[PDB]
Amino acid sequence: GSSGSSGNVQEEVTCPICLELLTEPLSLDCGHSLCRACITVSNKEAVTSMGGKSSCPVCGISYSFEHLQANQHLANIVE
Ligand SMILES: [Zn+2]
Ligand SMILES: [Zn+2]
Repeated sequence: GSSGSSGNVQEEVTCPICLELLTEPLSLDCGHSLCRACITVSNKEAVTSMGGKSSCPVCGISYSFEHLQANQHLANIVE
């Protein structure tokens, strides 16, 4: 019937990789939410070559799952 009401929200909480709905993603270091599957990797066939760290397919920024819980008190100024 009417348009414009109950429809004013702009949020980017959708896995840009698989292009699906997010139920409980994991905010990366750079600031991106992805699925638990798209991130975690089971099938590892990296033999001839080394390396094995979930990268950021959204933009591409080497991050880690430790820096988040590395510092709690001593925080650096950003602004
Ligand atoms: Zn996904
Ligand atoms: Zn990112």
